[PDB]
Amino acid sequence: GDDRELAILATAENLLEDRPLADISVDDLAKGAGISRPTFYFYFPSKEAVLLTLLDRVVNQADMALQTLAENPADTDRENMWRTGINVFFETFGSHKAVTRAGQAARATSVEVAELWSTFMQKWIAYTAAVIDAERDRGAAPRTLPAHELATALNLMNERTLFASFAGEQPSVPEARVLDTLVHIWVTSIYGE
Amino acid sequence: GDDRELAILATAENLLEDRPLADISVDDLAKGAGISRPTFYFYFPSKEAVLLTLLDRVVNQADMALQTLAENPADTDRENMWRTGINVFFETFGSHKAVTRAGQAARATSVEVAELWSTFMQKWIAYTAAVIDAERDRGAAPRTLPAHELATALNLMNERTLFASFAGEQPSVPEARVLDTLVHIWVTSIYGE
Ligand SMILES: CC1CCN(C(=O)NC2CCCCCC2)CC1
Ligand SMILES: CC1CCN(C(=O)NC2CCCCCC2)CC1
Repeated sequence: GDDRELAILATAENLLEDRPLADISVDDLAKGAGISRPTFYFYFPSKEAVLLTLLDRVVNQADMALQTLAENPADTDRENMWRTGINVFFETFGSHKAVTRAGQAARATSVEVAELWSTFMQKWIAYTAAVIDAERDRGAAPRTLPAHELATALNLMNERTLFASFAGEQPSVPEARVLDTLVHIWVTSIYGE
Repeated sequence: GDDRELAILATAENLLEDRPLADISVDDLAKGAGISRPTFYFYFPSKEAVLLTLLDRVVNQADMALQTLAENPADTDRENMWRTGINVFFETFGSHKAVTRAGQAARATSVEVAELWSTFMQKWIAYTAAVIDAERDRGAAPRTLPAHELATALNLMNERTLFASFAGEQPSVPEARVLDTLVHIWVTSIYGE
């Protein structure tokens, strides 16, 4: 049942490594999952809905990992604290590059994908701003920019920079340098005056 | 001649304030420019080519303004130097929000738009890295990250942050706060250790 569903999702993620969603058919997804086309339509209204589900899965996986970290602080300095946090997104999305790539593109096209992305970005920015505020309250960070505005720009930076790196865009930061690059900018901008 | 061309471009930019390129027809562009459909096809192969030209115009306008600034340094501190530079992009793209919005979306869709964007981003990143290197050479900035990598991430930040603000995305930095926010992050990340 949800085995067929998981087979459909696994096929879609596998096929998206080779080509865009536009060049993948329902017949392609049905074939890979070992089901018929009408049986596919039982589980999903469209190939677009398959992608929405795959992205939902990835975004929630990142979110849950961040929640785990938030409840279980590593015992480090401020630089390492932010690095471990950014690393949740680097590893999670980085482990699902085809879904990430297809899901970012689908924002143009799909109100549900746009809203999914928007919902979680708002949550991650709010969490970021809450940590910056805590750092200021404890006297570890100076009161410079509005924390929510700073958080917004830094999150958008990470979105654009991580995804360009993963896609091998020209220009992009090399994937093996993107974590150090982002951590530098986060730490200097959050702690600097 | 190039009056009809300019009328076509002016119509397209006007129409793009109201709706996406998908909901604009060649017949729409011909009508607004006071020409027939075949006369349109004389000047442009497609509505897509009209957008490519409008974006080319905007991107070159920004580039030329930056070149002017590069030849004519304002006499200020380092914060103001970067602010004036970022402001070229804020004002130029900000004066053409519909073209910016449509042109960013067309990257998914159009190899020529993707390459145009890529070419100029590479140029602006190289210029950014050259200024950071000059600042380090003069002893004004510390030798932290690889300057080209730092430049890349900061440029990508500006791309994503400016365009989210202009489009009124959720989330976004308010347009009236985006310049201060970006300048802060640029200055702290370039001069901070
Ligand atoms: C404590 C924070 C939470 C937010 N962080 C992020 O990297 N968020 C971004 C990840 C890139 C992909 C899009 C989402 C924004 C840093 C750690
Ligand atoms: C001396 C630098 C040159 C580059 N700068 C930029 O803002 N570039 C970005 C502008 C946003 C739109 C996309 C292009 C990247 C800062 C000033």
